[PDB]
Amino acid sequence: QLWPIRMDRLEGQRVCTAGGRYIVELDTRCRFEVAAQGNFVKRILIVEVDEMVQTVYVHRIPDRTVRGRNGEEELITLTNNPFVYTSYSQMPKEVQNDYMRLQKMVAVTISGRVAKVTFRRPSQFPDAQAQLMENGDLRIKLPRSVIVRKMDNGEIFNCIQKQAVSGITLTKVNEVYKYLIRFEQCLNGMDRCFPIVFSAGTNM
Amino acid sequence: QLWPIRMDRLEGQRVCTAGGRYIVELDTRCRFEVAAQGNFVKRILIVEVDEMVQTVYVHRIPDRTVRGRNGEEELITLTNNPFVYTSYSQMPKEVQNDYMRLQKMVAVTISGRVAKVTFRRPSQFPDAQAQLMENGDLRIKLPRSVIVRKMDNGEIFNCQKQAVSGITLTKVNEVYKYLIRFEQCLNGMDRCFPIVFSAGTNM
Ligand SMILES: [Mg+2]
Ligand SMILES: [Mg+2]
Ligand SMILES: [Mg+2]
Repeated sequence: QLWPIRMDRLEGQRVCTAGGRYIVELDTRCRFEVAAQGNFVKRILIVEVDEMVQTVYVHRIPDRTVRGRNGEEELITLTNNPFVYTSYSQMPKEVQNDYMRLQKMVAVTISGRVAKVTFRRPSQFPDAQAQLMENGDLRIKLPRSVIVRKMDNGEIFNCIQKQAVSGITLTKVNEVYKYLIRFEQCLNGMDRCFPIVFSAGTNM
Repeated sequence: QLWPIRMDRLEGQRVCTAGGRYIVELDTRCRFEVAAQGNFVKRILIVEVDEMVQTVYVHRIPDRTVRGRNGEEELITLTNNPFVYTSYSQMPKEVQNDYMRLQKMVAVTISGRVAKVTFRRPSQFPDAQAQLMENGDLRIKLPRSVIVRKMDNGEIFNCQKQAVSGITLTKVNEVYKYLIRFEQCLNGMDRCFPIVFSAGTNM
């Protein structure tokens, strides 16, 4: 789902690219300080979620007023007259593009770095730990190598971009992936936890 | 539920009392070598479960031929003509009594010693580990003391015996709820235990 943006367990998280700065301020608020041509900030997107309703604040900054900032630097001061959007289609396409860049950075890149469930010594690999990331990706930490299963396209490759391999181990990744997805979706039936580290089976 | 007897994760568990020897041979088979007057074995119950069907074999051993054996000793050889029961009501009351003694020993005493879910550093006690036992009992291992919540009567006590409460009694029930909801939630697992875990934000 593209709306609202999911920021659960993603607080404190930042990313800096050539396109600007992406900051998840709270589990209910993230930010996109868009860097423009000439490295000045002309637009700041604020995305805030109250339970199930989401508000997107689009601040417009006059040119040559504020420069694109690096990661741990202070948040740029916001304007007092931002455009306000309460639903996706209300946003114009030119603003919608900047919104896509932010939610992608949060749901794909950032969520891919954050471990949600980690399983130590599965019966599938009693010699390592299997990590299911926030974006659904599976990461199996081996000595000096990582077996990666991408949630988006189902691809499988071993790493040090990297690649690749397959054969016998590729069959092995799917049950632990299924186990953990089964563990997560089942643990998604938890009452209104994550992140979790566990061991199961033997011995033990 | 008294039938069938639940023996999951209880293989290997044995108990020796004055009433006889109680042995869980497999997760689908348990055993009660009943001690008789004169410390001889006159009756052996075998309880076996195939998925959901349970068969109870009641062996009758002639008096004064075989003595009650101690723990980890060889299983007494069975007879070739045991009474066979496929349901609870089929059993006569004297066999039913011996059956109750076995299922109690397995579901209460033995199950109370086996940890099923253990949670390290819950937010309610980030300094200990909480264990949910097979019989539903909660055991919280503290430094030099154990907080016990009995599943049957809801009683709460520390550690001889001895009992406490007041402040701290409030702390035990949510973790119990947390773990029971964790257990019952993990009961929706596909066709795991036992499990040790840490959760949240101390890690
Ligand atoms: Mg370990
Ligand atoms: Mg620890
Ligand atoms: Mg501990």
